[PDB]
Amino acid sequence: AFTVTVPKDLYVVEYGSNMTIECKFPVEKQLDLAALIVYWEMEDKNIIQFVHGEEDLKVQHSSYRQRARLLKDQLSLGNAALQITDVKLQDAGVYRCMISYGGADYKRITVKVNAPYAAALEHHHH
Amino acid sequence: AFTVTVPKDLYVVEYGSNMTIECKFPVEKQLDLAALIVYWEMEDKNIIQFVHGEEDLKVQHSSYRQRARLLKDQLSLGNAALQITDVKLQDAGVYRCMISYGGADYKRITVKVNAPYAAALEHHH
Ligand SMILES: Cc1c(COc2cc(OCc3cccc(C#N)c3)c(CN3C[C@H](O)C[C@H]3C(=O)O)cc2Cl)cccc1-c1ccc2c(c1)OCCO2
Repeated sequence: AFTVTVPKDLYVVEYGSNMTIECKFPVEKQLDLAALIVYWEMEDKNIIQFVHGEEDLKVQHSSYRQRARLLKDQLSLGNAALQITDVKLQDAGVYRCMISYGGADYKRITVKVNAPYAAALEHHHH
Repeated sequence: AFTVTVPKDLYVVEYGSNMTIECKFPVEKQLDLAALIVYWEMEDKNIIQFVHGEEDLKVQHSSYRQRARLLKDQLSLGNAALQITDVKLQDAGVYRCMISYGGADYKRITVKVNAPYAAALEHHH
């Protein structure tokens, strides 16, 4: 069966830092981009949509616009890697990677965000 | 772009009753069963896994054994219908139909379960 695997299902990230979260998928001889679909979301909010060679970048939910991207070079290695920069408290939660490549699967990754009082206070109130 | 559609977003069902929840996907002329994958889940629990034209029996979550099935006849018409019998309070929540058919998409369906006090009390513990 087509299986997606996750080397780390838990990530601890410091507020303001950047993170790369990964989902692995099997690629046999060489990757066929045209047959690949990669989708990332966090709590029903679209983050990455890569379809048959192209990403619909602008559909990324507003909270992530200009903040997250898929490392395209990694796909040829069978690694769907999502990089999010300038991590916020709001970024904490359960991420899902949905992959279709001659079969389909998805996995969950949990992200925890540590933050100092100043950031926490802002998040708390605003 | 491949799109899955749900005519009905919300289902309100009575405890002990039956429900059929539907997700629609486009089938051009004749269904190519080999390319189709239909997956149904609620809160990460596997309900249905239709791959290769066949349901995966041992993969369904225990809470749904004998109560849930995909109506195979409907697939050819581009309808993935999940039929659940003997609805429980535990069945209330957000369902997801994930479909791969020469493209991929998913949709969410919300189910609310009405129940009498006795059933509710048992659920409450
Ligand atoms: C993801 C996807 C599916 C997933 O369909 C399956 C999921 C499966 O599990 C999901 C699962 C099960 C249990 C735990 C987790 C976690 N945490 C995840 C299995 C059970 N699986 C059998 C294998 O052994 C793996 C195994 C498992 O890992 O448990 C089999 C199938 Cl067919 C089906 C159809 C479409 C898409 C998809 C892909 C990309 C998309 C998209 C939809 O729409 C939007 C655009 O992009």
